Amino acid sequence: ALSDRLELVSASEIRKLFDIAAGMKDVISLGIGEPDFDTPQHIKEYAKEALDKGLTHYGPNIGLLELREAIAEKLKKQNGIEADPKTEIMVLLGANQAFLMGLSAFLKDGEEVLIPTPAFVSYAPAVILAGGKPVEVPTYEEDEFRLNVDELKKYVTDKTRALIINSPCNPTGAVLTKKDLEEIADFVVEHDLIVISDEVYEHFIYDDARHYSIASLDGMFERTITVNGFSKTFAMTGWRLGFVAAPSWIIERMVKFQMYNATCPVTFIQYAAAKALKDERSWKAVEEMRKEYDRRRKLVWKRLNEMGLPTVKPKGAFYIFPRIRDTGLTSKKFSELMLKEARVAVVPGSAFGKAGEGYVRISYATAYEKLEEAMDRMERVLKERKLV
Amino acid sequence: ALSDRLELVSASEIRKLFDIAAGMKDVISLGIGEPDFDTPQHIKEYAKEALDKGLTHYGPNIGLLELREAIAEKLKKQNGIEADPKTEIMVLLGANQAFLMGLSAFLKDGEEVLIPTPAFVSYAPAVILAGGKPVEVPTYEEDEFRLNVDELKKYVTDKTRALIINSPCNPTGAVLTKKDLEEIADFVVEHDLIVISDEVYEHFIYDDARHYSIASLDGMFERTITVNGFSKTFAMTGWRLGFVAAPSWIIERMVKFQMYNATCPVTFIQYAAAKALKDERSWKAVEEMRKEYDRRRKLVWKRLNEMGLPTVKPKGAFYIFPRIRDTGLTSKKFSELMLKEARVAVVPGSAFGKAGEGYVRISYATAYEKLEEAMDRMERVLKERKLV
Ligand SMILES: *Cc1c(COP(=O)(O)O)cnc(C)c1O
Ligand SMILES: *Cc1c(COP(=O)(O)O)cnc(C)c1O
Repeated sequence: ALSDRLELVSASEIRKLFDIAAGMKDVISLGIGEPDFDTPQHIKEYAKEALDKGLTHYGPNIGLLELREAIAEKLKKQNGIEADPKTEIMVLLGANQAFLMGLSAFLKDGEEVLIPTPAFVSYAPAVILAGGKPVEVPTYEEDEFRLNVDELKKYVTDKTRALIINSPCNPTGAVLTKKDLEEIADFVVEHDLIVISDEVYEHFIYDDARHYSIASLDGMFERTITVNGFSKTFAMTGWRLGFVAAPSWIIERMVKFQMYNATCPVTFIQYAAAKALKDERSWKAVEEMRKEYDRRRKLVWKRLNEMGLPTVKPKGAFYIFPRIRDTGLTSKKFSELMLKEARVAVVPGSAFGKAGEGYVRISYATAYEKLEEAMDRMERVLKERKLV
Repeated sequence: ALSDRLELVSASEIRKLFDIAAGMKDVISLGIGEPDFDTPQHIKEYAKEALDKGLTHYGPNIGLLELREAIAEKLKKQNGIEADPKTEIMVLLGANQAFLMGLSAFLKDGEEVLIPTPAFVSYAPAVILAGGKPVEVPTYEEDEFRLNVDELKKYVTDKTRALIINSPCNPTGAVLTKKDLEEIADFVVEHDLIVISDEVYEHFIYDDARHYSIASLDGMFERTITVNGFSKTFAMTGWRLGFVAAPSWIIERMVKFQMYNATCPVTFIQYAAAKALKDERSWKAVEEMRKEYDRRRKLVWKRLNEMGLPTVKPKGAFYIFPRIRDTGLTSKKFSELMLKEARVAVVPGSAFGKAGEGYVRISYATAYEKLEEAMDRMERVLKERKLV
């Protein structure tokens, strides 16, 4: 029963870190997994307008047609994904819902789900809740944390049914290249898996990174659940609005699940988001947020490497995953040390899976000036403790 | 696995009825399961205010503390329920989430959940999805559809772990009296069950009906999940905001579930509801809505009985459950006939359980004028077809 599955999901480390940052005040948090920016004013105005229009009643379980149609245009133009808004696109209460509900559309007892790690915290638990078995597949610092298909091959079994990829990746900042995805696509077809692609950080890419969607590749739409949303893109985490594009058989099953879950997303919020997707100011806003993230990104990368922590320059999202294993401490000891002595909160890498151990996640979705001081604080402690 | 449980849930009849009203245009729908009223303007203004204050980021999985504190006050004053906002109250994306997540905090494999019927459509599927077995407990029109402990005693087994109660009841409009609840409480305690009390229609009570909460009864809070929300009370169905009050051990397991589900409710929306609870204009609006519902309620009750369909006078919610079995037609055939010839949509009682067969649900959450016309159309065909 779900209760048994829930008991199997272990308590969150990020959770434990919050409650420990609570009794402290002088702490600069680098463990924040959301934009520090507020929602663009024009999006707020569209929401107000929707309220004035009285869009306060139930909407379809699949979401507002107008939004689904707006999503179809976005998926096609930006991601090369051709999806029917009437049957293949579903709006959700945040993209987070897509994992539990998407997996529940097909996952059977004991079936395995490959999860490249370090990975987003919701993956493994969603697999366990759906009735499956999470199988962590390590990604390496040497590959700039880009999933290597040769690693995937070590973990496949007759029970493997799905694969969850996340690019740009939380917590590494790794961006899968077109060829990475092409090889991954072949592997998925070879073992007849369903692949869930988490693309919420798509617009926050840097250097020569470019966002490709696996579902756009030849023969992939039939076996891919593309997950995305407005939380990171438009700084709308508190608005709880995400979506998926998948074959209609999967969509039908997710809407049925929704009928006995959250029912439907917020009506006036969907209206705001549909209008936002067609508003030029939305793209201007995203671009300026991307530019600021990039500025902070270069700061933390330089600082971390120069203070003595070998750190891969992330090409996407707003996280950096410095190596702390050489200090001789575990990811937890490191975080515990930084919090009490540097008054800086960083998430231990182990919270993102076994392969995360030896690292720590730092989010640069915080004021540049706070980042500057957080870096100085960490470096001082590293120097005083002779850890570097 | 969840996918297996999902396949066990049948396709919704209400769903089948919408798509069949779609290709038709002269139809008055009496199948509306939500308020026809708009959300009170001042609540809309509070939401707009929250947007201006930038309450657009993630909030706690359990919900904003300010809203939980406002709900604690509401539960104490209005329901006589003493609950700690910090650990015993959780905000959700609609009250609908409470059933799947609430049952998942404890229900084991094959464990039974007594469900009084005619019942709300989300009850049995939530039990199935949680991993248990739904056991229908009929309620009778001669009892004004008030749940009878005589019936519960016949359906309990050693496998029974929970009981779901709904007063005011959707679809019957029945309201459990204080003594009913006291007797139900005894039964729940005797069989060591957890009772989930769905009180979303609490404020729409009529005649001498008074709303009591089972969790307020002696020693009941420890084994009760009180489910409520803002969807019906304030006309906020499209806002997706409900809540539960329960023992902290249940609440803890529910927030953990949420972490891998919707994460947290809409931030600025929770701010709006917290303000609304303390605003006299909100309660003034509830009173006006209840007054209008009552006016419509008396019309439909009188019209239904006089046209030849024996109908129990509902004391709560905004639904009326006429008996149609005397016409010789099944609930589905009666709904088919009314849609085809009267151009009036009513939902077959069978969609709410076996005990619902022989009845039909009519919602009076629609304009008085539309109700008058629908009654006229229905009576015309009942007479034309010699069904009365
Ligand atoms: C933030 C995030 C999501 C989804 O967030 P929602 O707020 O639920 O839309 C999904 N995946 C990753 C890796 C994220 O960081
Ligand atoms: C409308 C309703 C609910 C909950 O609705 P939400 O919109 O999810 O808050 C719960 N129970 C019954 C019987 C209802 O009619």
